[PDB]
Amino acid sequence: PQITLWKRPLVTIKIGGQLKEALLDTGADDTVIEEMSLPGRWKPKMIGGIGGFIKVRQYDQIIIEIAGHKAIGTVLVGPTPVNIIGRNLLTQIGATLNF
Amino acid sequence: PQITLWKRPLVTIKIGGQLKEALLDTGADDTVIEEMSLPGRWKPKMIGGIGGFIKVRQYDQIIIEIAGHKAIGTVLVGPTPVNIIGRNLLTQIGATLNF
Ligand SMILES: CC(C)c1nc(CN(C)C(=O)N[C@H](C(=O)N[C@@H](Cc2ccccc2)C[C@H](O)[C@H](Cc2ccccc2)NC(=O)OCc2cncs2)C(C)C)cs1
Ligand SMILES: [Cl-]
Repeated sequence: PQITLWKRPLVTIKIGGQLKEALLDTGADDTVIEEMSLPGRWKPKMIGGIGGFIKVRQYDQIIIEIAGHKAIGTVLVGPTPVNIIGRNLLTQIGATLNF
Repeated sequence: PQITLWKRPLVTIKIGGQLKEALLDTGADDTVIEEMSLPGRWKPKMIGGIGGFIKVRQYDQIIIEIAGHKAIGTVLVGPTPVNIIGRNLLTQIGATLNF
């Protein structure tokens, strides 16, 4: 598919057995998902945006479907106002920016 | 070009006649450049992301070249951690996400 950028590039994702909306974000190294009770072990992390740092929980090897494309990798969970799919998962679904 | 996402999608920009590197950022509504001297009028603004808000100088109608492609639009100048080209200018250069 092709997604234009006139509005935020939001798609449906499936994570943890839940459907959510998330932003496809070429400017994010990592994937940051809103607070959710994912099972299993995690590691504390701090990540920085414009603005400063926030505390997140790093979960590894998390299965996630992005606009129908299955992916597996690290997901950072914490208090974000928007779910962000970053390059660690965008590469897995073969996404490019084109102009 | 087609830009893959294994690496950060950094490109060279020309702004105020100066070369800088900036990140092509589909998750950003706006374009935010590090503190610099820039010709043109400005007004104070705030912009936010992960970590909270920062104060910026909003410059409208600024001529900028992004990877060799011309855009003319709003540039926010302030203490951003990295130079970001957001959707307001990615749309001008005809960028899309594809997978
Ligand atoms: C729900 C509501 C609050 C929303 N507002 C918006 C519109 N807004 C404010 C933005 O787009 N704001 C932008 C932004 O930070 N966008 C963000 C998503 C977001 C939006 C709002 C609230 C929280 C997160 C998404 C952006 O790609 C930023 C860009 C960035 C890159 C490196 C260093 C600093 C910043 N990426 C990150 O936050 O993580 C970046 C990481 C740092 N180093 C490598 S990756 C820019 C202006 C910089 C979208 S959703
Ligand atoms: Cl939008």
